[PDB]
Amino acid sequence: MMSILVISGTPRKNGRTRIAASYIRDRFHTDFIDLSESELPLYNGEEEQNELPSVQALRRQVKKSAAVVLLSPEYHSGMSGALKNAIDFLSSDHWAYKPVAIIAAAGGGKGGMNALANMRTVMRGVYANVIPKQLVLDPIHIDMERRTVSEDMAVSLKDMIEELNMFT
Amino acid sequence: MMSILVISGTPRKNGRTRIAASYIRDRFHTDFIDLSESELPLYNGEEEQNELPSVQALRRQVKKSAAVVLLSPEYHSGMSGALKNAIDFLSSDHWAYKPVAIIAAAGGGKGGMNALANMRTVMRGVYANVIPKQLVLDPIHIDMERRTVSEDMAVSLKDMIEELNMFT
Amino acid sequence: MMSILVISGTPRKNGRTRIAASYIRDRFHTDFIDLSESELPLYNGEEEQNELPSVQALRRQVKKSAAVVLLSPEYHSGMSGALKNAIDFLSSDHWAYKPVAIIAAAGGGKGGMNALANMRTVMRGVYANVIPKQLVLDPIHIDMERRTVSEDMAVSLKDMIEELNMFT
Amino acid sequence: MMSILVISGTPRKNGRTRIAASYIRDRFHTDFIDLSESELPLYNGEEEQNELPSVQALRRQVKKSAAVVLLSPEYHSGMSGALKNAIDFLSSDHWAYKPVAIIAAAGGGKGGMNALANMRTVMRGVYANVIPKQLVLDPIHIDMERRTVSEDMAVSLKDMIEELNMFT
Ligand SMILES: Cc1cc2nc3c(=O)[nH]c(=O)nc-3n(C[C@H](O)[C@H](O)[C@H](O)COP(=O)(O)O)c2cc1C
Ligand SMILES: Cc1cc2nc3c(=O)[nH]c(=O)nc-3n(C[C@H](O)[C@H](O)[C@H](O)COP(=O)(O)O)c2cc1C
Ligand SMILES: Cc1cc2nc3c(=O)[nH]c(=O)nc-3n(C[C@H](O)[C@H](O)[C@H](O)COP(=O)(O)O)c2cc1C
Ligand SMILES: Cc1cc2nc3c(=O)[nH]c(=O)nc-3n(C[C@H](O)[C@H](O)[C@H](O)COP(=O)(O)O)c2cc1C
Repeated sequence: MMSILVISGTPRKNGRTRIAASYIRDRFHTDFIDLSESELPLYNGEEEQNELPSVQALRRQVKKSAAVVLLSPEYHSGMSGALKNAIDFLSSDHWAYKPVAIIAAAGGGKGGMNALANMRTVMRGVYANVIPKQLVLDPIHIDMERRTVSEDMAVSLKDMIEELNMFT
Repeated sequence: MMSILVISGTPRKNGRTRIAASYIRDRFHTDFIDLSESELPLYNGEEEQNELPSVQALRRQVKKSAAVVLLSPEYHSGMSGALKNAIDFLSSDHWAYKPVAIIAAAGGGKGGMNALANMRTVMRGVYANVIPKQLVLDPIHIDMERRTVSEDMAVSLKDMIEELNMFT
Repeated sequence: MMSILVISGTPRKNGRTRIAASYIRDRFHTDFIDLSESELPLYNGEEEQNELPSVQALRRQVKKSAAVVLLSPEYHSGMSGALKNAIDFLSSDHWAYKPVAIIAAAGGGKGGMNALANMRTVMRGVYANVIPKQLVLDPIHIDMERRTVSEDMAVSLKDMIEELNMFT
Repeated sequence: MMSILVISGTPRKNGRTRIAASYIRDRFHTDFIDLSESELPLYNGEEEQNELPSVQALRRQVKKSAAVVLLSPEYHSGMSGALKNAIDFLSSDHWAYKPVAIIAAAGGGKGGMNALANMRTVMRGVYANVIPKQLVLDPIHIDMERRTVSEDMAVSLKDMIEELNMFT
């Protein structure tokens, strides 16, 4: 399913979001953008950034994807600045009508729902079609030592991919 | 009023948000953070970033301020990635109970309200006290040639500063 | 297109939302729920309400519809209490995967976007598929004397119905 | 503390929100509005509603309060229609600058955060000052048999009242 693009929105190379994103990439054989090892600079509006290979690659990969799984940690009740910075390079030219499944990684408790709301609002702002199924990944869902997701989360992610494909 | 800190959240050196932010800085004699000329890197969670002068300065300036005017452009129905990246370096240690006035710069029409909602949610996430008065700056409110705000917007900004001081 | 259900969420019989909703009903030959002339009581959780004809009709009409146009005025930065009360009688049994187009009627200026966000969040909460195209109807878009919508709004509504049908 | 007004926003007489709201009323000796036993009709915009005793009482009680604890269940990712209906009778005349603490009652899991966001947005829409401290009451926090809150929730509510008083 290389027509699906998984975007790992944590900038932390050891972040939980990246464990979940890499799991999805390998389980469903997707394309991948990893914001913990990206050469993207901070967007600054200057024309020269349009010529940067990292920016050109981001735009090309997002535009070509048939569907996106968008993962972000919840940092201070919003998506990560790293993910929002990447989105600021993009527009409805890359996203319009694209099916998108959103996942937030949180710290437990009630966390993650504010990031999901922020992601849904921004995705609608680029005219994406965010599917109803959304997920919060808590620490209980991530095995740090084995670098994978829990059994129940794996079932949930399969259901999410099935719904994403239905909207594609 | 150097106890007020104005944060210009656009990364664009010629951005409208920066014209409004600089106006407030000069009119009310505030401290200033300009995310269009910052050395802040993308937050990456690594311990080494705690030693960076740009990060130390951001934390020191926010923590010491008695109140903040937080300005951001609305990019894709959210605050800028540049501003969110800066906030990701911070915590309730720098923001708790601080009075904050939020301003979004938009393109006209209905724009700006989604950025304001995102800013209010993230600010509450660091335990700031966002005051009720909020503003959207549209192109009609910004004189690009004279690099200042319109007469009606200047009145609105004075009312905002007065309310911010009341909550301080 | 009686498979489309238009829900007029204003409780005001002379409200602008109802002018727009009735326009859509007549232009596209839809089903109709009018919350300005409904016998629905306030939801109170009591079992007896499940037997009320108004509640049974609301549930039957929503469940059978292939798609919904959901209109609400923005009252205090949210959808109307009348519309939310009606939704409180419903569940994912009536809404799951249903394509929904949301419209907010506002007072001009920046109004309407908070109602749209509230509507999108609640609709996702019942598992509906809210389409990307959303509209705010301002007073300039409503002819009170002729009880219809402006020419530009009529074009926008046709585009909205076309997109809604695509997602159906 | 009769200058504090507690608003129980569930319409269900046996609802968990009402157990928490009644606990606060009795513990802190507050004024009380109970939307499970209210004579308020659905707001309909007609002038005659301004003369109804229930509407006059709601407006008088809210306006006179020095601070409000606003409780609502989360119904479909928003505040209850009953509470929103009551707010639709009100305006900034009753709420402007009033300190407000928001509490959502949820079903467990991740629930409650969408109601809190909706409540914060609507309260800002009437110019209230919603304090940073917010709470979600889950079933674990409510003793149905004893009709009171758990020990840890009682501590949290005392901290909330202390913060509300600070903003008053
Ligand atoms: C700056 C920062 C802010 C955070 N804010 C939140 C938050 O608002 N809510 C939450 O549930 N977790 C929050 N967390 C914890 C993350 O959810 C947690 O680290 C999770 O593993 C996702 O981040 P990661 O993918 O980088 O590991 C925050 C973490 C950091 C470093
Ligand atoms: C990537 C990008 C996204 C934008 N998204 C929005 C938007 O969602 N809503 C809006 O009203 N304006 C949007 N704008 C326009 C800005 O509001 C406008 O440029 C304004 O001047 C603020 O940006 P600035 O301070 O960088 O100039 C966007 C601009 C850019 C470059
Ligand atoms: C109680 C009340 C609250 C309102 N709040 C808002 C608001 O927050 N934002 C806005 O743009 N208009 C607001 N309005 C104005 C409505 O948007 C306007 O009346 C519009 O016509 C939709 O309402 P209607 O369909 O009942 O006419 C409010 C009107 C009332 C009566
Ligand atoms: C129509 C309806 C919708 C509900 N929606 C949600 C929801 O979106 N999220 C949630 O956590 N709980 C939801 N609940 C469960 C309530 O949170 C739970 O009943 C809680 O006790 C608060 O309601 P109460 O005060 O009326 O008892 C819903 C309950 C009903 C009856």
